[PDB]
Amino acid sequence: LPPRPWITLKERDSASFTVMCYNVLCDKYATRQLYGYCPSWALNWEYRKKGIMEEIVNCDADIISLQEVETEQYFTLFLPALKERGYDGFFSPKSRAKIMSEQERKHVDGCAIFFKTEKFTLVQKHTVEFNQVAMANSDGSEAMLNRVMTKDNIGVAVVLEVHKELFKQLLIVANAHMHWDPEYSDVKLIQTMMFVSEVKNILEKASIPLVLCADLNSLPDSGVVEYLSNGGVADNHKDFKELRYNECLMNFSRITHGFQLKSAYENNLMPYTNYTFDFKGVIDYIFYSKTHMNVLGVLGPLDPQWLVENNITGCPHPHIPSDHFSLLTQLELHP
Ligand SMILES: Nc1ccn([C@@H]2O[C@H](COP(=O)(O)O)[C@@H](O)[C@H]2O)c(=O)n1
Repeated sequence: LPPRPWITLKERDSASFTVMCYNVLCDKYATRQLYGYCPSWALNWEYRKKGIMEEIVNCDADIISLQEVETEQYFTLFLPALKERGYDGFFSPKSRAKIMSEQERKHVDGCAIFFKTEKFTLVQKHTVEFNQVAMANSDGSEAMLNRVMTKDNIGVAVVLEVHKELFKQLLIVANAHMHWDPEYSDVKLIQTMMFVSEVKNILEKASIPLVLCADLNSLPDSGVVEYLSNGGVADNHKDFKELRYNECLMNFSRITHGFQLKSAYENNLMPYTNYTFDFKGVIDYIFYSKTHMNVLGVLGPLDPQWLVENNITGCPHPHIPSDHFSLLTQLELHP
């Protein structure tokens, strides 16, 4: 497996730091039924976690956003190992409000944000529960209650002090993992607007640059990517499927947001971020405040001719420990 190439897009000169975004594929979902093309010994977590930790250590990012972090693995694998690489972290599982056994609680996955303490100091941490926010804004929309409220997905966000020696400067890093089902573009879009409007509220109770990492489960042509990329979306966008023109959506505000985000990866520089037999596409993203930061570089994709040479039609694989590829970008923050 050849190393992935680092790409220089723009020359330095402010502070520069790297951000990784990575869905590690949790053990619960790494099954023969979903990934029958991958041998069971290569799906097993005691094997796969080595490649996952290797990928994270090699990327060596100043800030790390992970999805599908299982609760117990956060406390016994990721955080203890990354603490030795100079990180602290913030984790939150999905499904905190759901009743379940002690054993099941250990295996619920969530989102984690790690940051190197020599460069950042955590000032606030927050968990955004999409089901609670949907429920609180569901008046007059059966679809909000039936379709959006019933999905357990979350995002997390931290407010960080960017240390002066990298140049009281603050940055917000947000990390979310949206509902997956392709028949539910309305849920994905509403979850995205809910997350962005709740992050905006985090600002006020604290303008400030944003780095938004997420497994959006949304292709680049989607309503969520347009919403994140153009600062808003019409309320009658087709991804709402009806109720398009519903008034409850304006609570998250045409529905607009004041951020001015661009994607760190822009022109299918990676042709996909999720790579399985049945589905290949870009559904993972790193967005940043374009009026505050430049992109100085990104980590290019795994050489596709190698995947071709080795007849690899889906991941994970004995030498690729997730069905997602990591995203890694170096940003340059300007006061
Ligand atoms: N537009 C989209 C986005 C995701 N998906 C499905 O969701 C899967 C991704 O799941 P996760 O991102 O939650 O791991 C894909 O492999 C695919 O089966 C889809 O079928 N259509």
